[PDB]
Amino acid sequence: MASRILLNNGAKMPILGLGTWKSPPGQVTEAVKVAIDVGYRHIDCAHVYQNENEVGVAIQEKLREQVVKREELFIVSKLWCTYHEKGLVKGACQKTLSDLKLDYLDLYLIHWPTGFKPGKEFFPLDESGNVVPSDTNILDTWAAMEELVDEGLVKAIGISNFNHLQVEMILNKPGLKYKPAVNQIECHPYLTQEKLIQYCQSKGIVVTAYSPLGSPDRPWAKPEDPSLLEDPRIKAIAAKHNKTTAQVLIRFPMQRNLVVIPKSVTPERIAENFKVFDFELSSQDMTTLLSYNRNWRVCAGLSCTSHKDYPFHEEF
Ligand SMILES: NC(=O)c1ccc[n+]([C@@H]2O[C@H](COP(=O)([O-])OP(=O)(O)OC[C@H]3O[C@@H](n4cnc5c(N)ncnc54)[C@H](OP(=O)(O)O)[C@@H]3O)[C@@H](O)[C@H]2O)c1
Ligand SMILES: O=C(O)COc1cc(F)ccc1C(=O)NCc1cccc([N+](=O)[O-])c1
Repeated sequence: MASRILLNNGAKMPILGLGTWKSPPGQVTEAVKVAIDVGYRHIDCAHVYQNENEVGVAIQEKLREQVVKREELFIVSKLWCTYHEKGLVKGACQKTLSDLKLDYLDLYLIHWPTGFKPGKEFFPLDESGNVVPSDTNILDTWAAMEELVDEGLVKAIGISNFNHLQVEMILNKPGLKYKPAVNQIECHPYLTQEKLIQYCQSKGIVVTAYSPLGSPDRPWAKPEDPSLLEDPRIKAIAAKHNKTTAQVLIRFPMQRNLVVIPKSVTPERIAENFKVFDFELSSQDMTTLLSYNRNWRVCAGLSCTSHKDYPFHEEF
């Protein structure tokens, strides 16, 4: 298992990265420092996570310490929904760059296909509680992303939470200049994503799997929800391989040619989650894990289902 996957922009992306959604600002600097110290070279970020400044403190310290060189790091962020208009994209990217202490991103993603009204609120609401959409579509937002490549702000651009028809829309964009390098989507044994993964891979788009552990700290968790880390069937595969359940859950997408971005702020788990390059799941293990699909989403976006561009009506 090689550590990096070749993107369609010619750059290599580490297949294991550290997630940062929900990482508290007072803990994420140490989390990222530990991650870099134990071998991580890819950090997944976003402006909407409200902790990019603190992630950046860690990156800058490790660069200053010469633990790593900038060229060895692969830093990803995402354009939030209230910045889809063409005149806001550059400033949104530049705020992320400033916060992260960087002069370029390795990858910048459209975070969700849904554009929302610009303003201070990340979810602008009407008086009846619906999110207020923007009238800027995925194709004009894509053109604005392409400009960022041509200005040197980002090395690669991609998409996140795009369904296959939305991916196709960009691939079919009149005058398309750069194809999306990555589609970052939720993926784990309860949401196995066979259809969307094969489509993206067939087009040379690399898929990153988010919430690979089932996001046990998601703010809307309910006790009745299924739990990957506690599933006895997955625990049994882990025991057979003398690994933890989390390690199996991280290795699983790796063997599907996916990138995977488990989140932790716990030093011992950050280190544990990286020790996944020294064992192999069998084909039978892989097919068994795939069999657990139930189309269950951590990020279902139920408050966004009437948006012209809500992604999860379509089968995939
Ligand atoms: N593009 C998108 O729309 C989108 C959406 C969701 C997520 N993401 C990205 O994907 C990342 C990962 O997804 P996620 O944060 O939803 O959840 P996740 O990575 O599936 O799970 C994180 C949770 O698992 C715990 N954990 C981590 N390692 C563990 C281990 N070895 N044993 C037991 N528990 C462990 C963490 O606890 P501690 O931190 O307390 O250790 C935390 O509660 C995000 O942080 C974000 O970067 C992107
Ligand atoms: O979107 C993520 O990366 C994780 O989830 C969130 C993180 C945040 F910091 C804030 C909000 C979310 C969140 O609600 N994310 C879900 C979401 C957002 C936008 C649009 C949709 N949609 O289905 O169209 C869904």
